[PDB]
Amino acid sequence: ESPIGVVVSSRRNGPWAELTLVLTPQELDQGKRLLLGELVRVSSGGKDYVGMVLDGYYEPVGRSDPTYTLALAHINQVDLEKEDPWARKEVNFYHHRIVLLGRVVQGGLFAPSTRLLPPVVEARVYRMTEEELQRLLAAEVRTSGSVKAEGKRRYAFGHLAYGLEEGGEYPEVVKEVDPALFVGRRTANFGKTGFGKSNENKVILTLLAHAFPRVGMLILDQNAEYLLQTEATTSPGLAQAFKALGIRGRIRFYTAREEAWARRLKEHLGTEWREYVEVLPLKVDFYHFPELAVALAYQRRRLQGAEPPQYLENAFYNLEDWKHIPDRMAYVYGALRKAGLTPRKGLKIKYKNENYDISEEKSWGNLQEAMGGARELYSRAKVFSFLRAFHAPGKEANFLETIKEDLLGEKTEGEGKVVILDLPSLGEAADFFTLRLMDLLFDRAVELYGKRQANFLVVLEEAHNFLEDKAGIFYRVAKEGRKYGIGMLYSTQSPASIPMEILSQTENFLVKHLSSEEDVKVLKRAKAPFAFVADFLLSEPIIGYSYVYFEPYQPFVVPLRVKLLEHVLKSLDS
Amino acid sequence: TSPGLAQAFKALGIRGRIRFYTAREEAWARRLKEHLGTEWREYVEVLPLKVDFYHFPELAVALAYQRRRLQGAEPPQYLENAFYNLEDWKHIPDRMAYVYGALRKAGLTPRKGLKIKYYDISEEKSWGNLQEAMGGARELYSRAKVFSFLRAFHAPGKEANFLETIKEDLLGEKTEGEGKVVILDLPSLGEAADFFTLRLMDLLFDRAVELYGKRQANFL
Repeated sequence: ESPIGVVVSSRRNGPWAELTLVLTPQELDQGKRLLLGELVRVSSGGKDYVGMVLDGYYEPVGRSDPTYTLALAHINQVDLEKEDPWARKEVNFYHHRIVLLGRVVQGGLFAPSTRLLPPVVEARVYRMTEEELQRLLAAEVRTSGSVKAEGKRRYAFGHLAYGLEEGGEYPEVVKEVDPALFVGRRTANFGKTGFGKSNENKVILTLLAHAFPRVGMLILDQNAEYLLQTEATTSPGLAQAFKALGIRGRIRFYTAREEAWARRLKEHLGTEWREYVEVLPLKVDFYHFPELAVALAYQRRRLQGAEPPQYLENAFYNLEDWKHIPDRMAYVYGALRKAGLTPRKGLKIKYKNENYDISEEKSWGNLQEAMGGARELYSRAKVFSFLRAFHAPGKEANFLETIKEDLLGEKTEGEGKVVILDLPSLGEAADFFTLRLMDLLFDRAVELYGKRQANFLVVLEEAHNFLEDKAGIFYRVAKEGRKYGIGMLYSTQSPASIPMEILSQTENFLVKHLSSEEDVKVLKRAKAPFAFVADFLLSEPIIGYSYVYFEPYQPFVVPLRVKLLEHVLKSLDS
Repeated sequence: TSPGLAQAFKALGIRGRIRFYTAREEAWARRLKEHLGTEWREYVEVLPLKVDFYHFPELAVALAYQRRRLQGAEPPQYLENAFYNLEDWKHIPDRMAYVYGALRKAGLTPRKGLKIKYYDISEEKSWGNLQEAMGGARELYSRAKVFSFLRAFHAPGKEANFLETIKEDLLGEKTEGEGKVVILDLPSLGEAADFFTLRLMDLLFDRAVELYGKRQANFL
């Protein structure tokens, strides 16, 4: 409860007021130290400011020659500590630089920086207490002469830390977040791979699910990690978190490996797992949706020459007109049959005027021997072979329409829904289906304008593969979705890849260790407040250590140890 | 609770000056009554945002081109050619007729009295003869469904055309002075907002350049 050192100078460096602190032999021998990036209290003229330790260096004090003194002591085999403390009292000093971030005034308002520079004899520096740190992490920028809103519940997100140093961690100084920061806004989760991205995302999603039961989610699970704990870890997934929290009938899992996924769900959730997760297939019957097959074959890899076939191009548009003529539809159905898609039991065509049963081999042969644009598709039938991996006879489901109904239907208005798409099980059609579903959902959200908001969050992984194209649906959603109530939470591990237009418009930032100066430069260019920690980010690979910044009313970037999902679940049931 | 511009005009007693163009007139008129009272019609006029593509086919082609490359990539060769050379096509009636027929097949109702010189396309019988009677334009003719989505914001005539209505609101010979505050509800337009705004700005600038020497545009 005493000043740490003595203030010997102050000034205005650029946009910030700073001061110089000197730790003397008494403080140094009593084991008093300051950590880089530590927050301290500064008293000057009856007013308290928040200060941050930015620097530390050794300088002579008075008329002394520390190099000569120490070298002579070393040469003469003299121990300064036990012997001759008088020469040790004249070199044992240290210098620190402290920046004044602002002050906390009124009922928790933050007044940034300062227009008043403190005289040296007035200023004093104090170690901040736990209660002061708690009250400081809750301060926000606000309109002057107003009253804090207060109200809605807040949940612990992490606790303050200053690296891996002993004595630099404060388990009781937690940062509490209102989950409404995440609904309708943009969240960026940066950092290298394996440093806490999955845990952070799962904690955020669990908090949203617990606090806003009317907000849905569309998770594009590229790594297959948001439903159950993976074999290479033991951190629970969303299904286990919802089972612990008692939330029933909200998770719809779309996959093409339903048997395996149900096998795992049985063992991880017990015999009652049907009340927590609902498994649905990602396979369609192409005899019901020939347009889907045409679009898939048309939008394929196109190695080397990027020339879509002319016959496929013509079919893509005119297949809807062809559906009114059996003579033209028989060629499409025969093309699929010849490509190798097994039809239903009892599927019947009418080539000229007579009934043929393609389901039966002899009828198929009869029609084949019996055989305006539909003929070219039959001639080039093998182009549909790759579709077999996605074919399922007798389904008539259209998971695309099912998901659109789940997320934006009138009957399912409110009530929330967590739609998790197991993308890796779709093979090479995953990109096509993802783009088509996103454009469908955006169109429906635009349709609902003026009547209600979409009210769901898109969870996207490896966002640099989708946000780079400025003419794409995902860039369009990231840019305009706030007008229709659609949020986005994206993780990239490489900010330099994300366009600066998207970066400048993001609201929430969670940054972990980055090993690229380009990444750090883009981070500081987008957000100035991240300039105080850019040096730590480059040089300190710490796992589970994050820098958080939520806009627009957060004073400075906060370093946190993020809470584990196990602890969050264990504390949410009390 | 910061007052809007319509509420500020109500407070100041300014009447008959706000023209609000939108595609959700019902939804907006339900809020206007709630906030301005039962007399809200004295301060704001709500109008639709529909256009005619038989007079602005550049917008049709550009909107189709945008609608592609957003649901995938690689716009077709004919579409890319049209996007750039429709202006040159506008002076060859043979090529223009194919675009007009493409829109008609897509299913955009024209205005009665519209004819092409490949014919009364509006008339339900001459259309059959022309279609049976009938290059980049020829290729674009067959793929007529690329314009289907345009039916979302299509309307025949010139009184429906908000591009013309705003032009006379801000530069009308009769409406000289006295001011008019035109407000566009851009979000309700969805993906066509940028193209519509650019076209409207170009049209207004051209009209203002035409009017130089007689009167000033005089708007912000």
